[PDB]
Amino acid sequence: PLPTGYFGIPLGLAALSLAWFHLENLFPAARMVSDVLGIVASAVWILFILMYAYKLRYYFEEVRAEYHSPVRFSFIALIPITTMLVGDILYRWNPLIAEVLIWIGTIGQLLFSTLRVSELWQGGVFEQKSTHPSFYLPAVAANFTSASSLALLGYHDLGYLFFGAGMIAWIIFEPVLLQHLRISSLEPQFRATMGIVLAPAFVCVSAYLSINHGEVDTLAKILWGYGFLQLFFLLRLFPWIVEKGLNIGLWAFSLGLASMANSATAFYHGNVLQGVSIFAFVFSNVMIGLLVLMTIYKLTKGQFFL
Amino acid sequence: PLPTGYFGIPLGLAALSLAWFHLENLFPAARMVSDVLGIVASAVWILFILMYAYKLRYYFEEVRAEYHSPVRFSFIALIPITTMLVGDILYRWNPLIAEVLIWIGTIGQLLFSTLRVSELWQGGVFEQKSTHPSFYLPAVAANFTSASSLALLGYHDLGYLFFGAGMIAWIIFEPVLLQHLRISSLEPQFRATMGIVLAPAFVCVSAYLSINHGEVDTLAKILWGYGFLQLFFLLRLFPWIVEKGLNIGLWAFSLGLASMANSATAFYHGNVLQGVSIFAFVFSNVMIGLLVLMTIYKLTKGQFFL
Amino acid sequence: PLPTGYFGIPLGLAALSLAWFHLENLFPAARMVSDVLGIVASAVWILFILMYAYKLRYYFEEVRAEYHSPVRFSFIALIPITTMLVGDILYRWNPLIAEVLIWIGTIGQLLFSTLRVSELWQGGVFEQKSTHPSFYLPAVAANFTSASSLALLGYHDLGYLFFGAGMIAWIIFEPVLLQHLRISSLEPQFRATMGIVLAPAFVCVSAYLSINHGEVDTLAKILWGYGFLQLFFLLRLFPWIVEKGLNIGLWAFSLGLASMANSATAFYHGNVLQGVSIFAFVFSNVMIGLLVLMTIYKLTKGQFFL
Ligand SMILES: CCCCCCCCO[C@@H]1O[C@H](CO)[C@@H](O)[C@H](O)[C@H]1O
Ligand SMILES: CCCCCCCCO[C@@H]1O[C@H](CO)[C@@H](O)[C@H](O)[C@H]1O
Ligand SMILES: CCCCCCCCO[C@@H]1O[C@H](CO)[C@@H](O)[C@H](O)[C@H]1O
Ligand SMILES: CCCCCCCCO[C@@H]1O[C@H](CO)[C@@H](O)[C@H](O)[C@H]1O
Ligand SMILES: CCCCCCCCO[C@@H]1O[C@H](CO)[C@@H](O)[C@H](O)[C@H]1O
Ligand SMILES: CCCCCCCCO[C@@H]1O[C@H](CO)[C@@H](O)[C@H](O)[C@H]1O
Ligand SMILES: CCCCCCCCO[C@@H]1O[C@H](CO)[C@@H](O)[C@H](O)[C@H]1O
Ligand SMILES: CCCCCCCCO[C@@H]1O[C@H](CO)[C@@H](O)[C@H](O)[C@H]1O
Ligand SMILES: CCCCCCCCO[C@@H]1O[C@H](CO)[C@@H](O)[C@H](O)[C@H]1O
Ligand SMILES: CCCCCCCCO[C@@H]1O[C@H](CO)[C@@H](O)[C@H](O)[C@H]1O
Ligand SMILES: CCCCCCCCO[C@@H]1O[C@H](CO)[C@@H](O)[C@H](O)[C@H]1O
Ligand SMILES: CCCCCCCCO[C@@H]1O[C@H](CO)[C@@H](O)[C@H](O)[C@H]1O
Repeated sequence: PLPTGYFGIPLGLAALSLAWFHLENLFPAARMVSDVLGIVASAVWILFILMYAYKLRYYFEEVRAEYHSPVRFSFIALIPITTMLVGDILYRWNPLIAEVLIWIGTIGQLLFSTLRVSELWQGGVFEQKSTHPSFYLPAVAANFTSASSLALLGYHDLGYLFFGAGMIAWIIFEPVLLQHLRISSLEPQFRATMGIVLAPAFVCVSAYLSINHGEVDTLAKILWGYGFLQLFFLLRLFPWIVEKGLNIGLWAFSLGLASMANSATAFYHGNVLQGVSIFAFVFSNVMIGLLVLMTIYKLTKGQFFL
Repeated sequence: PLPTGYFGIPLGLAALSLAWFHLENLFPAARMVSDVLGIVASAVWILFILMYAYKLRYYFEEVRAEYHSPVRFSFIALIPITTMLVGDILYRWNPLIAEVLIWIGTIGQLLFSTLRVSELWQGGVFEQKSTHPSFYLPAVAANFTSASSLALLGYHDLGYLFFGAGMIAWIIFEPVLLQHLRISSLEPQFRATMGIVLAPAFVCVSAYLSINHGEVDTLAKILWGYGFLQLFFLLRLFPWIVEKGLNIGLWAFSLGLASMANSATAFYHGNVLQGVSIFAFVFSNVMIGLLVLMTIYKLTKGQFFL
Repeated sequence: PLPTGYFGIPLGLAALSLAWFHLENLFPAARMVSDVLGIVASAVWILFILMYAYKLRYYFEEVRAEYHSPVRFSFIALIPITTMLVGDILYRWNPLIAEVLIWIGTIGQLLFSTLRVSELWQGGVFEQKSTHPSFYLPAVAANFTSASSLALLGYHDLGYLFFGAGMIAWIIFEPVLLQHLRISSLEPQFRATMGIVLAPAFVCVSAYLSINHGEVDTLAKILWGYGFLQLFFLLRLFPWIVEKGLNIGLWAFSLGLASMANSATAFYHGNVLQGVSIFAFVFSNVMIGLLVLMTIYKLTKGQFFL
């Protein structure tokens, strides 16, 4: 079927729904915006889940190949990540169904990493050229997503465990990723995944603020600072990133963008850097809006599905 | 003599004695268990120290070779680490003798790293293939051990310095270690040392809780989360680790296991994740119990000493 | 002109002026010492700025080459760093002019890194052999300097953003730097830059204490611990560092030394490790004093300028 990376679309939309949700008491109309984005993300997730179920049943060898690949395996983590985010959305309407989805996605991502990420340490399969930003998905983003989802359900201390796993995994991987990028020019076909480099600090602070009841403290400010540094670097790099043209892979940026938006709501609520917060929230919405527009355009030309 | 790595045996036993010690007021019988493990660890340490003194006097070129090796040097750090842990045990009976051992081990480990770990930065001796988990011993575990031992003696601020040295050294080394493991299959003869990968987060949180008066805070929960992630990964990898058979090298795991047990006592005392704490404490005791049983078995067959 | 690295001289002197400044209320005579060092640093900075302006106008291709070099570009960051430090000095006399310099240096360093540090991620220019301690200048030291300068002006939350950018950039680069040093013997002509390895933890804690109102907390103690570990390692390595002779490049050490001095004033004020603080402050002053003496000597022999 469907390329596994397309789960980035409901991921980005779902995460953006949750960001707007957190503005509802400052600005009541934010709830309708959140509900609309959340319904659209959920519908797209349902479709993509059904399509992936079909892939498993009738194209299993494609799934097997992607699973055993030391690079492509990572995109599978998008499935449980999006499952948890849809759970977080649904919590506003039905906490029971939300909790089921959150546990399925949590157990699923932990099983996934435990099976596949650890296996890499056997050596001889992963190569230096396998050192791609997509590795953040199973290693980092999945753990932060479990952290914030478990906090939503009231399991704050368990959430902190998943939080720590993601934060330390991030700091442990990024050094070798950035060195690899410096030495080796990432080929155009993979370059859109540079957008995932935006994610770690913003997804980290978003998850942190979810678990710590929105307390904007020293750690949060530290994370925002490195997050904005990476944003500036990626903005400068953008023309290089899209050297060979705009493409649907640019949804890679939506994880970081939506988390910039979510964290910005908490900085704003805490009266920390409110002007920066407004900029971050507007910027991220405009960019995801542009992703949506370019996606509708592609669907319009029959250039969406493979 | 005696392979230097055999100091891992009294290390694991001593650390486990200290874990049980910290349960004595919740469960008084824990003290007898702690005292027994502590006496056995101390007796084994005495024997191994005397044997290593004999190695220094009559097999000095073997010591010299191990010292100058960019891989084997690390195991020497087990000597001052175990010396400090025996000091921590003895403190319950004789604080004066305890303090002497703790300072000997602290000054010894710091001198050792200052001489040998820094020397590696001259280049040309350490190679990519030298990137082994054993490096954590002089670089990380030795500093955490000094931190907690100095805290025991009431030198908390000095303990925090050693703590920071170990924590930042850990985060600075692990990125390149895990990348190396991914690319290069660690040969079977070294694979038991994968057990040292369990140690950092647990030894870190154990030392931290020792210095901060057992306050189970955000940092502690973060460390436990990454610690359990690594545990799960190593459990999945275990059949690969022991591909060529069970061996005495598996005492490599005891450092992390004993620190899981120790930290679990503090999480339990703090009423944080008590169910996880009970599991961690029981699991680690069972695994170290299995190490002891397999060791008695080897001694029984005359397959212990070289 | 003038080698760009010579900006390390007013950098080291300016930073040391700020350290003495922070003793003025414990020891009033410290103010005169601070004022003298600050005037000398400012005068040297003025001279070097004018000389670099001349280089830009009449030797532009030399500047272009250094800018595009994946190793030599880093020294350019010394210009905005020193500009901010001179601003911090001048603040005691004229806060308006100080603020102008601080914003010029902040915007300048951020623009510099955004343009050049990010560009490295395109690959194919930076090589493994490009992995030099000088990279800390644009990546780490510049951000910490902005953090503390902005805090001086009362912009603490913005300062925390720059702080986080520098701290996380540090932890992200150092792993690959130390692995490179282990494997590859850094050639003598670059070895004096090993002194920059002293800087990160001390510049970090100095900036942190500037933003957090001098509160010597757990993070501060942790940073000092790793800072002293690196000091000990570099002391052991010093004879290797200067294998081919003493040279003006040794001003590389002044960044870390001056930050040891500055942070020591805050530990002393906070009654934390006062004995260590006194040692650190005296040691760093003696070493920078020796740099000054060797520099006067070189100027005396006409061996200073190229
Ligand atoms: C999201 C789900 C991804 C799962 C991919 C599973 C990869 C399976 O792996 C395969 O399992 C087979 C049995 O069915 C074995 O024959 C093979 O040895 C093994 O390659
Ligand atoms: C998102 C949900 C993911 C869980 C899917 C589990 C599929 C793994 O399946 C297992 O993986 C092993 C290697 O890692 C292989 O031995 C086999 O394919 C199988 O044992
Ligand atoms: C590589 C990752 C960087 C980690 C930075 C951790 C910073 C922790 O910082 C701590 O936060 C508390 C709340 O504001 C403060 O009260 C403490 O005094 C402060 O040190
Ligand atoms: C998380 C970032 C998005 C938050 C949106 C805030 C936009 C509101 O804008 C603000 O409204 C204030 C009062 O409500 C006015 O006082 C401010 O001047 C104005 O900037
Ligand atoms: C635990 C103790 C380990 C110490 C190992 C010391 C390594 C000594 O090193 C050697 O010292 C000799 C002198 O005795 C010199 O001749 C040699 O140059 C040097 O290799
Ligand atoms: C656990 C106690 C350890 C301290 C032992 C110190 C032995 C080091 O000895 C020194 O090491 C140098 C290289 O690193 C060599 O020059 C020589 O062997 C010697 O100078
Ligand atoms: C790479 C290493 C990860 C470091 C994580 C540091 C987390 C510090 O976290 C801090 O702990 C305090 C105590 O609970 C809190 O009050 C602070 O608000 C919290 O930020
Ligand atoms: C550090 C982990 C080991 C701690 C051992 C705890 C085992 C005790 O077990 C517990 O006893 C409680 C009261 O004492 C009972 O109320 C609990 O239900 C029970 O789980
Ligand atoms: C501190 C200031 C450093 C700036 C160095 C600038 C490097 C300029 O770069 C050059 O700019 C030229 C135009 O002037 C172009 O022709 C070139 O493509 C480009 O190499
Ligand atoms: C300390 C103040 C530094 C700011 C100087 C900016 C000089 C950069 O100039 C730019 O750099 C690009 C590559 O990175 C090149 O395209 C060109 O030289 C130019 O566009
Ligand atoms: C790789 C970088 C290491 C980061 C270490 C972060 C330590 C944060 O530590 C926090 O500091 C506060 C102030 O003292 C305390 O109250 C917290 O309880 C303590 O955890
Ligand atoms: C930051 C490190 C430099 C601080 C300099 C301190 C030197 C003063 O020295 C100290 O003076 C005290 C009272 O003023 C005496 O009581 C102490 O015994 C003495 O050590």
